Amino acid sequence: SDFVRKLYKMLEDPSYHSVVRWSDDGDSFVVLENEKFTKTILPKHFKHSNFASFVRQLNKYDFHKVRPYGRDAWEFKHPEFRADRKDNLDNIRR
Amino acid sequence: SDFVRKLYKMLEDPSYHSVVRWSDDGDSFVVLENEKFTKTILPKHFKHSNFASFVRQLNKYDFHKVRPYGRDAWEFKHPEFRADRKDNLDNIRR
DNA sequence: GGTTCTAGAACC
DNA sequence: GGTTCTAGAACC
Repeated sequence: SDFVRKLYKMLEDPSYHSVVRWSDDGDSFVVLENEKFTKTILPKHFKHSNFASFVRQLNKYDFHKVRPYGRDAWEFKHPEFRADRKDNLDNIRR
Repeated sequence: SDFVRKLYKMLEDPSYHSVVRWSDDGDSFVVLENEKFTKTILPKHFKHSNFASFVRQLNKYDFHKVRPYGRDAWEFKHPEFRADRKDNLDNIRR
């Protein structure tokens, strides 16, 4: 899955650690500081700089938001998207 | 309509001119610089600091986005929401 | 009603 | 398929 690969690789990079990273556990990820993520990182990895479209893709492939870390921190979770479970990436789709 | 009133009054204020204002015509409005609008102005007038919820309300009361001004500029339009047509505000609902 | 999360539909 | 606009549903 193209999206999941790009998502994982985005999280594989410590350059972004401050604004996008894995949750301490490693079973969810956090996006925080929408200024720099939306305007700088989204367009690096994707074809837009629009957070709502990033969110849509996450719901499209069966991520859910978690109901923190920073102030404007968004946390999403898929049961099969984890820091160590790197093989399960084509095992996530819709 | 509570939303429309608050929307109009938000646009009635030149403090915000740089980040939220009427379109030159006066028949649509522009929101631009999501940093300052979302984090500073949304919470002044509404019960959140979440742009997507602002967008939802606009679609709920029959505003549409226009397909510019700045870079991350969002423009919305209702036929009956205009700078001079201030009386038509309860004539907008859903 | 307003806010939040998720999804439909349509265009690219 | 991905992106964009709009809307459904549910909780507050």
